[PDB]
Amino acid sequence: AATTVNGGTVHFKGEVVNAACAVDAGSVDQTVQLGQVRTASLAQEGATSSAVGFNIQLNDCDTNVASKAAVAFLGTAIDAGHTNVLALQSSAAGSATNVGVQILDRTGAALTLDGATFSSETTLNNGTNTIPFQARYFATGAATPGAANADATFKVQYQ
Amino acid sequence: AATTVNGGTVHFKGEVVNAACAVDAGSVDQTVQLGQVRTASLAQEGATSSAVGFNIQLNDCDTNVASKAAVAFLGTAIDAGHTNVLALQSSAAGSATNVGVQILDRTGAALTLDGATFSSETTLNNGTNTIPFQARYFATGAATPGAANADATFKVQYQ
Amino acid sequence: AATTVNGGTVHFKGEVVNAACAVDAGSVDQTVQLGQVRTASLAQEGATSSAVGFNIQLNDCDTNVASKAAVAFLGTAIDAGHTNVLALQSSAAGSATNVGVQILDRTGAALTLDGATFSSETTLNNGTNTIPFQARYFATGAATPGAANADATFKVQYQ
Amino acid sequence: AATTVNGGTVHFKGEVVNAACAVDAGSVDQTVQLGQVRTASLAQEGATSSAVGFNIQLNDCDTNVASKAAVAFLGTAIDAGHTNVLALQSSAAGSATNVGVQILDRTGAALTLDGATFSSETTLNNGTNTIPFQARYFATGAATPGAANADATFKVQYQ
Amino acid sequence: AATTVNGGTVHFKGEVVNAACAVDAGSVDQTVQLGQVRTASLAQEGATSSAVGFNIQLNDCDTNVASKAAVAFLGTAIDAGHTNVLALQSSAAGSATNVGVQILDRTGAALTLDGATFSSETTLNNGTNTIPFQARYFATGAATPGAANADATFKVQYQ
Amino acid sequence: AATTVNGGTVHFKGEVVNAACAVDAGSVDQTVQLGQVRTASLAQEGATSSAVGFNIQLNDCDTNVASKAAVAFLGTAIDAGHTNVLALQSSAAGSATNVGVQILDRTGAALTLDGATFSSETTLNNGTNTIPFQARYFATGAATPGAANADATFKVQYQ
Amino acid sequence: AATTVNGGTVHFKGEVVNAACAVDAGSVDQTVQLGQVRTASLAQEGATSSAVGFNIQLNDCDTNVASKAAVAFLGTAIDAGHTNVLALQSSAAGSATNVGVQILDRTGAALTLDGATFSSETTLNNGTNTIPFQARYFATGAATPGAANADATFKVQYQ
Amino acid sequence: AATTVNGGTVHFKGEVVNAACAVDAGSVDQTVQLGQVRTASLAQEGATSSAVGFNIQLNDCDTNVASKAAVAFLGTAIDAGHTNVLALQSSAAGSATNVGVQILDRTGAALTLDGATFSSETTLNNGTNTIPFQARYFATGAATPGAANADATFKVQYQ
Amino acid sequence: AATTVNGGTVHFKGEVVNAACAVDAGSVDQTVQLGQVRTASLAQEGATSSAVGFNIQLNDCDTNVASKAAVAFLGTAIDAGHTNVLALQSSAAGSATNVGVQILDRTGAALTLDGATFSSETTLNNGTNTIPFQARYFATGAATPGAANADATFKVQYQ
Amino acid sequence: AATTVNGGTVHFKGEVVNAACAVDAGSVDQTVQLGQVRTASLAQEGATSSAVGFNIQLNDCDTNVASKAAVAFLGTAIDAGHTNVLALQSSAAGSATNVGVQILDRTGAALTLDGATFSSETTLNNGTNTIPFQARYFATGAATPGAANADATFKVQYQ
Repeated sequence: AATTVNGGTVHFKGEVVNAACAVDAGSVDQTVQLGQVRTASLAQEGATSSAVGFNIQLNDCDTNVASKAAVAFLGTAIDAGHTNVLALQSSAAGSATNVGVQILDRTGAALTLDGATFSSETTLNNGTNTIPFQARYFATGAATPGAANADATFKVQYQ
Repeated sequence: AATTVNGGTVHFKGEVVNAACAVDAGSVDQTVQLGQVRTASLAQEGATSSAVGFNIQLNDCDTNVASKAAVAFLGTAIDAGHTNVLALQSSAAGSATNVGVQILDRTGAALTLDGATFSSETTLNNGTNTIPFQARYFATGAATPGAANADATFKVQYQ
Repeated sequence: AATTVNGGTVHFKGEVVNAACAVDAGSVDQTVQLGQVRTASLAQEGATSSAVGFNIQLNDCDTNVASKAAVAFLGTAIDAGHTNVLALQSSAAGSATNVGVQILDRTGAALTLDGATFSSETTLNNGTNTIPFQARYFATGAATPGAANADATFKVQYQ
Repeated sequence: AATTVNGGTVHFKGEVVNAACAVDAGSVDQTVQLGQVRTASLAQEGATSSAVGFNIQLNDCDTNVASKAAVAFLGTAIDAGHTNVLALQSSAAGSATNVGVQILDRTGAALTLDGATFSSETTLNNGTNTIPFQARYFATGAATPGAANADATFKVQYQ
Repeated sequence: AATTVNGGTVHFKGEVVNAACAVDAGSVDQTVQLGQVRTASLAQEGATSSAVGFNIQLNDCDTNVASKAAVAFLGTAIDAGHTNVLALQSSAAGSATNVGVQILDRTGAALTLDGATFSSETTLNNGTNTIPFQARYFATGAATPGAANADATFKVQYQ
Repeated sequence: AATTVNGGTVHFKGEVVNAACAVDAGSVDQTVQLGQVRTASLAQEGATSSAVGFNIQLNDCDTNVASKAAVAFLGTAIDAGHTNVLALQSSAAGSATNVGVQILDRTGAALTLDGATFSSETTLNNGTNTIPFQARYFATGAATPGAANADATFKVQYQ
Repeated sequence: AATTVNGGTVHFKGEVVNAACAVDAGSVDQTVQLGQVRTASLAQEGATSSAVGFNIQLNDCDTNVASKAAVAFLGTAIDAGHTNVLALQSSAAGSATNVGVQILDRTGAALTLDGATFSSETTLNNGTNTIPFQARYFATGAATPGAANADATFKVQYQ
Repeated sequence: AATTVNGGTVHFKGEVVNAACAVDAGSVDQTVQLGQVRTASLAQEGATSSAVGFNIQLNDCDTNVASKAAVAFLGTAIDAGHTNVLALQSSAAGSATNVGVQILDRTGAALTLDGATFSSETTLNNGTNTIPFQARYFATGAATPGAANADATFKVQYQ
Repeated sequence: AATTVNGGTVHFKGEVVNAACAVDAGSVDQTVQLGQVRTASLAQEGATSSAVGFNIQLNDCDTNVASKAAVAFLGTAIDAGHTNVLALQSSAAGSATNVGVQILDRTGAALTLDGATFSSETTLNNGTNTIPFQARYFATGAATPGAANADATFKVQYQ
Repeated sequence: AATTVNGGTVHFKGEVVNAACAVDAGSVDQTVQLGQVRTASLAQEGATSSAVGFNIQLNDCDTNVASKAAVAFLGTAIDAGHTNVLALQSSAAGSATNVGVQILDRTGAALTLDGATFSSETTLNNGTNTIPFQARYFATGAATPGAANADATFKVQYQ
């Protein structure tokens, strides 16, 4: 007849914020696939790859509370002279060298990765808003092959 | 020649059940991302957020053994007045207050988290079935900001 | 010489059914775009928007095995009083309230989303068949603006 | 007799808006095929390609609520000097350089891609309206070959 | 007063080429409807259907750069014995067997689908040029009924 | 010398049928423009518009296999009391209400849209045949203005 | 005996209007072939080609509801200084430069393409009415060769 | 004033290669929907299904470095007698038995899944190239119903 | 002023190897979720479950040092007659009986769990490599319900 | 009746601090898997492996008490000349020699391990903050193989 068995476990992740908007579930933790890049494209300091787009979706926006939103990213910089270039990290072996990841805001400029220098402000509408961003590779030398993964956290400022 | 090195470890997790179906490997321990919710949407007792879907997939179902499946959820309720509201838990500091997680079955009704009140039955077909569920935030008063993680186990009943 | 590099990954999804027909690859996981709807069109209980069509294609149909096909849909209903209205789900913030998605079969009637009430039967021919459906918005009260995404699974019955 | 098998999944996308018009399902997410452009046409700063037309269809318009509509586009600018030139993005390799995409409104003028500077207002009629736009390539230098894809979001202002 | 709502997304597709001509936007991604064909017309190896025409349009052609163009097609061949016959592909079920698609160039000869054997050259005029092609069904045996869809990419050589 | 560039893609669509005839390429996916209709000609239940013709062309007919052909249509009917009236569908907003599309066979009678009630048979000749049909608007009440688009698939029966 | 096969699809396009007339099916979406024009005919600002006539047909007109009809056209103007000259569009390469398309009403004057400046009113009669227009090329400088396609929408005002 | 809240995390994935081409971001990790297949089509050893196409896109190709590309696939074989048939894997219950996935290269031959046997070579152009492949189901016996998901990695060889 | 508090502890784990490759951080200690399995699928000696895939990723591979890699697994065998069946272990109570875990290499054969019988060799590319494996349940008799957790270590051999 | 048995013991670990933030429970005692590293990478003094990221999560932050946080790490340095290289420790036998673990702050610089030299200050927001760090291997000579585990203790400074 009726059979009951142990099923499993569910974990719920989320955050309550006091802010004019709320970040969408699909934007709080997202993966941006950059694909591959040739070393010939990163052969000296300052070379950059092509860009890949990624968005931060804000939901439930209330323009009476704030009309503008900006984003600031925080992560490990590749070195002291490249504070806007995000260092690679996956494993102790096999990462590309002399390459980092740059995050560009909607003005096309790379963002400083100190978690305190915000992107250019974007006017909000009520409800859903989408903040565009780009990610690319930046060479701090003659790039050598390997995995090129990186991580950053972001915070949103509402004015 | 052949150089051999120690490589690492693999842990296998699973369960053998005497039941008409088996829970899919992706459903036995899943994370549901709710995203953010504004405190302005949880400003008083009984206010609820928007919903996020999640599923429990059953595999290898044999309807000659059982024609219907139901799910019961078990977790720590927020208080004895709200038995269908899951208390938040991630750390001793920084969680939201006056907010819990509610799990709704396919009828849209919040489920009691006592591990014994089963959801509305769903008719099974042979092979794969997908039992739908929703999660949302439920305010037990005026919500304050903070992390809003929660956990629950579930069991499956077959009739 | 031959330069070999790591390329990437490919995931294959599919299913083997014992049935007179097989659901087409483009029908197993389809997105239906509804567009926007004005709140003024969903201003009170029972108001419905305009409809959007979507099809379920069946391939390799063998009418010697089954002459008819029907579809049942399973999803989270908006509440217990509206069992043919799909609840909205994208994120914990920013969804429309008092609105759900209704799925209509080829008779124009909304389908119960219990995964067991099958649509009106359609006569099959050998080879390809196209079962038509419509999706519309159903207002359960005075609708408020926001995102209006929803999901549902379906099963096919052959007679 | 009757055989029931697992079918698939349907995803519904849409939005409820409080506005004088609703954006048509075929305009909320559309692809504009620009075709090819020769580097000889984009050999210096300020060179532009030929234009390609695309529309934004507004449905169910209510001239009593608002009589004019305008569109503002938001995306990543190619650089601070060209705030009306959309930067290219598909992948980390193989995009054209020194080229971006310009969006022109019905007066022939390129729109600033800040999400805040709206196009020239267009008088609405009741029901269906079609806002015309053009897209073209803009060279910020001597263009090099590659994939020229770009994305932008848009918001509609009703007055 | 002005009410502003979130509109939608626009995706732009294109390519910058260093070539004498540029492929027209209507020709970079086109659908060729072949219609139906009877198995009676495809009843043994080497049987062919009637042909459907399709063109590739080249814009902005500068004969001072190249006076001739040719097209090579790349796709999956049906087997090793028919390298000029495109394999069918739509879905894991319901396709015709013993049939493929042949692409004839302007001389009536079926093209090899290796992406390296170019069609017979066509003389270019300045401006717009239209390269004719045909597609037909080719039977590798007694053909059986089913969907018959196929895909192929093409490249253009300028001489 | 030869400059080779990537050109684009071609998709081929078609079907192999085991039948006395084959539907023409221009008749498998056709758009019937009905034009405009005044609400004043659709002011009450049962009011019909003027008709527009459309044909389904059958090719390669062999009357030794079948002498007669008939067409059945399938779509979403406007309601359960109006099984011969096709429902409108383009977008969640902006469609006409209380109006549907009626398809008439060569006797001038409206066809049931269940995909199973075939039209009156038409005697075939060898080779090309042209089955005539009409489409008109049918008012199920007092029609309101808006878009009136609709969709139907058809099947052909040979006897 | 009887064999049934999948036939195809039919799309119905149309509109329900609350107006004194209804636009004919042959005029809602028509192509106007202008032919060719020599660059010698368009060698400086203000030069115009010869005219090509096109009509908008109004059916079922009810003179009791309205006696006059006028038309307004909407499209992308070539630039700010020529608001009555339609900018060209087919593709990113190979369009004529310094040329646009002008639309003249029955008084011979070019219409402003803002969707709001209506043509000269024409007295209606009951039943069918034909509203004459002309299209011509207008040079905004020394024309250069290339494709010269353009599109516009129109709305009809009844008084 | 300015309220700042914790936003979320972004994960960047990519790879720097010393190669003539770079694999496109949409091809490093792609899902191939095969759709359903009937057991009737897979009823004995050697029976195959219909094919689904998929591509591997190579970007920024430099034919002065390599004129040709080939692809090798690595995965778990179904058994020792079928090294070109990919074993199914999603979960410990509910997979189809006696079925695997075959990957065919552009010649129609199934590839050996040892990550060392390369597909037939394809001639490259500068810039974007699209290597075609197909996937299909292969029966090693009388296939039984169930889920049929499979995975393979691939490497690219340049010559 | 500056408040300083005791924060916590960080434990770093890793291994320096003299080898051609280095095992990836995500592959030195990974968990493999098998999901549930029914006793009905394990009702006699030699019955197996469906498989779940898992990979061992090798980083920073230098093919000049070694061209092939193989993996050997070591754990507790279920008994003397089944040296390729890993025994279950979690706790003194509640484990399934007559079931163990089987690890298959890329040829689909089950591996002997003695840390000395290596899987079939896989050809390496420079940089990142992914060795595929599968895990399934194996029945040594009529399986009984309970937890089914198992552990194995592995070594890598480079040739 | 009711059987009562001795169950077990629960140990509770935590800390009360007087500070603007509180360290998250998952950050007070965390393991960082570095993976393997080849000796060929650490072949002389000053060689470094690739990096692995680890975070210190601060909960419940109150920016009115302090707006900046910094971290200082304490552990046994490898020798007097390398005060920013953490000595390895797990057991009296089998550790790697000439290698240690380096901890890098968000500026990319290695942190001195005296417990008193704090990383670069990071601006906080209210609630949850995440301080990014990286860990890598550093060679103080020709590295030799063996286990490479290390432990460090950290303290947080709030200004």
